[PDB]
Amino acid sequence: LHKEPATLIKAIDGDTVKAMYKGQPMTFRLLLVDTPEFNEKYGPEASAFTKKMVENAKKIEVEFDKGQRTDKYGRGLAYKYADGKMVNEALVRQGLAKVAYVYKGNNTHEQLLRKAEAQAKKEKLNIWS
Ligand SMILES: Cc1cn([C@H]2C[C@H](OP(=O)(O)O)[C@@H](COP(=O)(O)O)O2)c(=O)[nH]c1=O
Ligand SMILES: [Ca+2]
Repeated sequence: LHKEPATLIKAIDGDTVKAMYKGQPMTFRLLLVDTPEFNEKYGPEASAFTKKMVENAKKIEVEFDKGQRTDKYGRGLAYKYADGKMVNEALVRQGLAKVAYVYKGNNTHEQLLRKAEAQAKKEKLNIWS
């Protein structure tokens, strides 16, 4: 996979971030994760975690997988990186997202994220507490 440039527009919630990509605004939905909705337990905590990560970064990048790049809502499906650190993985490692929506052909980083989830679960963090 390849990292491409994006510029933060707005963090939306734990797993969606609006960013300028090839000069157009796109809402990105993070691949292979599911954060709680803001109205749900750990929802505000996930939202804040992603918000801090992307806002504090000198740069953000998006990395598409091999399969679908857009979902049925027109959201970009990507791995998002904040100064080279993957947001998707960080959320899972902190127990603020479950590995989820793992579709064949768009699951390059599944094992990375499963390993993170196992570690979060062992530490009883957040959703696993
Ligand atoms: C992460 C992801 C979500 N989606 C779709 C499936 C779900 O459809 P449904 O809306 O019908 O439940 C929805 C979940 O996104 P959210 O967790 O943001 O609600 O987004 C994909 O199609 N591909 C993806 O890779
Ligand atoms: Ca969600």
